[PDB]
Amino acid sequence: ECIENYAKVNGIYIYYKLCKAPEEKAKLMTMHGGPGMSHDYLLSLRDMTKEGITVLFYDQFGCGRSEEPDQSKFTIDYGVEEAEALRSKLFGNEKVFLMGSSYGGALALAYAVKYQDHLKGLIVSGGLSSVPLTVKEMNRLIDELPAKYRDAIKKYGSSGSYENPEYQEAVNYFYHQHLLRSEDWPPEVLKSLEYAERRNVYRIMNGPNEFTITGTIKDWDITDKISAIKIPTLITVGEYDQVTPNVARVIHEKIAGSELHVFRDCSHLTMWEDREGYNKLLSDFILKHL
Ligand SMILES: CC(C)C[C@H](N)C(=O)O
Repeated sequence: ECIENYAKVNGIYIYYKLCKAPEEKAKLMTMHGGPGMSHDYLLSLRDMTKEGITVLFYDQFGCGRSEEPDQSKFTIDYGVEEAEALRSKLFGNEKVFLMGSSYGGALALAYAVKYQDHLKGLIVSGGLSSVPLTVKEMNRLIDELPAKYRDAIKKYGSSGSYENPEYQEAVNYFYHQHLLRSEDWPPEVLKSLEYAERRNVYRIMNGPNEFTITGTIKDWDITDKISAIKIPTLITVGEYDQVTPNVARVIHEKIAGSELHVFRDCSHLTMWEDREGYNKLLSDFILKHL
């Protein structure tokens, strides 16, 4: 099994799960989304240990099983420092592959922009370089849904009545559409969601729900800086991904030599909707830029 621990990283205590690969060829670091969820929903990537890839899972500040820092430190730049701190604390000065999902992806970019040196490669899945953009794209998605749910979002959403069932209905509908297509959601995913709704990070940084991004990161945007990234980068996104491929395009268009894979019939959590296919792509990429 994977080695688990609750160690002090850059100040607060962070939990991490390091699944060493039998005959590892490379070490992959992962960043869950949210912000304010957990590594739990990224456990499908563990399969990559069968391809000689060690996967480092970990709950970011104030997430999952990790300690919560001063609310002033609830910033992306802080996550970056935490990430680097952890990387060094565990691998000292070894260059590794960094994979982020959704917010995690955006967080990864921010990291790369500053510490791309410690990176042999970068992977952004359902990631984003601008929240405003992603939000703009999410609205389009909302309006594209059937009137029934669409208007429901617009009504209770403005009344700040997210508890309402007619609203919850739309939300969940959207989820089973752009978050995790026609699936029977695995525990791990329902584990990360349970965490976000339990901790404060999501509430503060993100806001109410997915398409309702009013948190502190509402206006974050580093598109005009991601170009500085030169290491191998694999940008993935699902056909029906909530963080539309259009968003992923903005990243691909800025990072030269980057690849862009759209997972047909898949939404946001492609790592589950196509576990084997998803895992294979990343492992191929990783070993390809070994
Ligand atoms: C910024 C949000 C769209 C990120 C989302 N909470 C996720 O991790 O999938």
